[PDB]
Amino acid sequence: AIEFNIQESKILKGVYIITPNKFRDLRGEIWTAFTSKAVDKLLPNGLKFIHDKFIHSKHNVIRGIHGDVKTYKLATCVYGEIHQVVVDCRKDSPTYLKYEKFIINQDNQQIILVPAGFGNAHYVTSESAVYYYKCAYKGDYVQFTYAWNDERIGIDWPTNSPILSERDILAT
Amino acid sequence: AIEFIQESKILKGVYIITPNKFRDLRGEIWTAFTSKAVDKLLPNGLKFIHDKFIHSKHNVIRGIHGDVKTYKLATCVYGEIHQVVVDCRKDSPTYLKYEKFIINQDNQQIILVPAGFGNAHYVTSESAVYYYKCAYQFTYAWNDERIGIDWPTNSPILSERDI
Ligand SMILES: Nc1nc2c(ncn2[C@@H]2O[C@H](COP(=O)(O)OP(=O)(O)O[C@H]3O[C@H](CO)[C@@H](O)[C@H](O)[C@@H]3O)[C@@H](O)[C@H]2O)c(=O)[nH]1
Ligand SMILES: Nc1nc2c(ncn2[C@@H]2O[C@H](COP(=O)(O)OP(=O)(O)O)[C@@H](O)[C@H]2O)c(=O)[nH]1
Repeated sequence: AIEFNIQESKILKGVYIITPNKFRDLRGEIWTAFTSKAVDKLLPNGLKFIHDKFIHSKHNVIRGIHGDVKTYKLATCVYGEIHQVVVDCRKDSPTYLKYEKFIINQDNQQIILVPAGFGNAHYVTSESAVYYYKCAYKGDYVQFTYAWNDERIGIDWPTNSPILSERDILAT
Repeated sequence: AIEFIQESKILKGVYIITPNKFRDLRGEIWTAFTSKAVDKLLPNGLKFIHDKFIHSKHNVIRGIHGDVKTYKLATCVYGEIHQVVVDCRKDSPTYLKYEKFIINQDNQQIILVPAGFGNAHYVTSESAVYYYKCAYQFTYAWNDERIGIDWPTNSPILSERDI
């Protein structure tokens, strides 16, 4: 019943694309985004996802590009539609500053494992969207941000005028 | 800063967990769970291991479902629900008593539902996304007279055919 298609990315080594099964009917849908047994095994030895976060964002909002050298993330969209972007920011990688983009919605329920040393970002195409992500990292008690349109990455976003700040959304 | 926890004053074992949120006109950012803050509430090193979502249309009811082993952590991450917890431990002094919570983005209560409790929710908004975690069997009718839950409707969608 509860199953995962787990595929390594075709272009960015370390990135996994995880698609769950869903029970769908006219009342709605039921699905499992994560189990420890199926998904924590993808992390390095003895690391586990320990944090669950949600970002509810309006139409045309961008979040990112954010990352660091320690935090692994697991990300999807549980309401509406996003364009989810992962950027390889490991300077020694053969795919350094290359990216992969995923259009995630209820009919394309990809869940992206974003490794340490990758930038993370998403853009909301629907009226609003709820972003869901899990976090895993060593060391609890104690980092890079790239501009959404950084020319060196050259991300093909579905807009040229996204909302980046509170002051931007007053205009719309 | 990421912050959270109150024990229910009617059902022993039930916790009501409210996170803080950063809010602005673009929307909301918040943490529903950390292992350190929330897994400590479970017995004997048990941990939440499962994450599930239920997207349901307006007027749908789910429940009342439970068992004697599964602990749950439940909230609503889009829209609005009425979340209900029912003590179904036969030896409990509050057996078949319930507690109800109206959960939406301005009232982001996250309910820890212990083993031996029935779980249910009803969707008041156009649609809702229910989020719950599981750590690890009975089903009661939504309108069971012995429980007597004050639901905000008398004609909920209970099956596909009801649509
Ligand atoms: N309560 C709570 N607050 C949080 C959480 N996560 C982040 N915050 C708080 O929410 C505020 C905004 O968070 P971010 O927007 O993630 O901060 P940032 O990474 O510095 O913002 C950068 O990216 C934005 C686009 O995503 C840019 O618009 C901005 O200029 C900057 O480059 C910060 O004050 C941060 O402390 C959480 O889980 N819970
Ligand atoms: N693929 C998948 N199916 C599930 C999951 N949870 C429950 N189901 C199935 O969805 C169907 C409906 O579940 P049920 O509890 O009977 O309905 P409800 O009372 O309306 O939630 C059943 O046939 C279950 O086996 C899940 O996490 N993933």
